[PDB]
Amino acid sequence: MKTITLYLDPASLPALNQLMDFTQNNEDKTHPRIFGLSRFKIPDNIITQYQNIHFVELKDNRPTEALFTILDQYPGNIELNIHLNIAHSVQLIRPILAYRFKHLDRVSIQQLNLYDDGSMEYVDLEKEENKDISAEIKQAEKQLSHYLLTGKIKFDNPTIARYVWQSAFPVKYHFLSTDYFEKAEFLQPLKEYLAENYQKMDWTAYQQLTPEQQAFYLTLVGFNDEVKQSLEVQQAKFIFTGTTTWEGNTDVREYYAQQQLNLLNHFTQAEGDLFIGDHYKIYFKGHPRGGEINDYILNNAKNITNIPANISFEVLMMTGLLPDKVGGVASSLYFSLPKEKISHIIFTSNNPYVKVMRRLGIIDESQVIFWDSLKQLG
Ligand SMILES: CC(=O)N[C@@H]1[C@@H](O)[C@@H](F)[C@@](OP(=O)(O)OC[C@H]2O[C@@H](n3ccc(N)nc3=O)[C@H](O)[C@@H]2O)(C(=O)O)O[C@H]1[C@H](O)[C@H](O)CO
Repeated sequence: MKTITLYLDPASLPALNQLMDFTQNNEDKTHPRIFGLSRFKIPDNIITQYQNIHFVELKDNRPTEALFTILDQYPGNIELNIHLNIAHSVQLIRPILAYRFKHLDRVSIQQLNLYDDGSMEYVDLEKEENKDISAEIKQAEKQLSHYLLTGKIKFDNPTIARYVWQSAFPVKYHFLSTDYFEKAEFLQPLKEYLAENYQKMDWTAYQQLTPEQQAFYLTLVGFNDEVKQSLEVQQAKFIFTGTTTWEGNTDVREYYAQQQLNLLNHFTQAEGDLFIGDHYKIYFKGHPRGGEINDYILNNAKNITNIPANISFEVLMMTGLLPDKVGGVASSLYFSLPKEKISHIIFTSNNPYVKVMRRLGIIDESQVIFWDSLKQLG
């Protein structure tokens, strides 16, 4: 009798897509919505415009028990419209399925919309190169049935399991690279299975919105006039892109900071192996979770312009503000960049990430550079 919409993501790229869906549907002010986005905070003056709007924390890649308190407020027949991170889909839906068990008479799942975490899904798929993919799919379907019927998780192939939701629900997949599913010949049985249930992430969606909706969207993603003006400068531009480590430990985080600064110097100094030229204006776009690694760059480099780390690179493409050249450590941002704009991509210290980028033609056949092979300058 009533639809409720849920938006869930611990990372960056699925949340960016989901905030576009919310913008497209923003005229309806009373439609029930539940936001679980770890990296995005919806501004207060947008929140006040809406009724039946809710928020939930994620812990260990799943909504917390606070979800159940929200759902208890809707005592009629309810249908759930769910948006999810692909790599983390099994854990993110876990508490939703548990609630459904308790209220079988009134709670149903209407549909799923799923979006890539990023490079993770592709590096993971590359590791499956030698397997019988057709057989893997049939087994994953069986094991998904057990999850839906019992509530217990056990998959022989956690990677392939991410792609079999259509056997239970109406679904739509949104991929960072549809080309990968064409070019990886071993994956043909998966492409065939998915049929009409997938599309590429649509980076032209912003252009189709009204002026009012475009402003609404830029507010959601943290884009502001000051950043816009810094990129409208009349000079050739280079953006240095940063990385992070999910290692908590001090020793590794400090090493990443040191090697990343040395890498910057190889682009910007005359004696550097990757010298771009004296005529470029230099920018820094740190990783959203770089933390102290980002601070090390700003503290120890000179003549560099910061772009706030929380702003997703892809927003620059949407707004038509891409620079001449882009360089740094391998990132998901490089998957949707025009090839003319790539300077050098460096890998961290046969490598599956290297293989993925080679298949897609993002890098060529020449020997790749790992950052521990670079001379310590100065
Ligand atoms: C293989 C693997 O594990 N890939 C994951 C990936 O699926 C995803 F979890 C993420 O993707 P990652 O490639 O870092 O980049 C994801 C998105 O973050 C924004 N971005 C990133 C870097 C930057 N300098 N400016 C930006 O704006 C862009 O919107 C981009 O599309 C992530 O944390 O979201 O982190 C990586 C790695 O764990 C990480 O790179 C550390 O090695």
